[PDB]
Amino acid sequence: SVKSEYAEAAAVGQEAVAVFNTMKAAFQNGDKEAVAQYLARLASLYTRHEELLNRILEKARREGNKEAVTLMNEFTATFQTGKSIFNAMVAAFKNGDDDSFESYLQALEKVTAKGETLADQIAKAL
Ligand SMILES: NS(=O)(=O)c1ccccc1F
Repeated sequence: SVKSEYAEAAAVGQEAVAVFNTMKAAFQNGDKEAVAQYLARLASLYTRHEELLNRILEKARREGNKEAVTLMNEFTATFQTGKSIFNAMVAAFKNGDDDSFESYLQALEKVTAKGETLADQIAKAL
């Protein structure tokens, strides 16, 4: 069901949370080789999550589930904010700009924490 597809998407999201926190520890410790690998892993995870969320939204649309569509439109918009900040973080790593990297890292945490009440709302709506 669309609900079980959302649970699969939620787990992929939690995997990115786990890798992100590991990455943050590596950055603080100066282990740039580790950071590079974690950023690659995160890119692949976010790409997967993005695709799953799109399939969930498209299915809710085909089902006529208006409330779930509303919530998923809001959630996918916030996802794109996180993606843009993530991409900027990757660029800051490439460029050696640790000040920008720290900034983007905190921003991405706050955007992610904010979007969590909506994430739980969607589960209940599908
Ligand atoms: N989980 S999020 O903040 O919407 C997000 C989406 C895509 C990339 C990085 C991110 F942080």
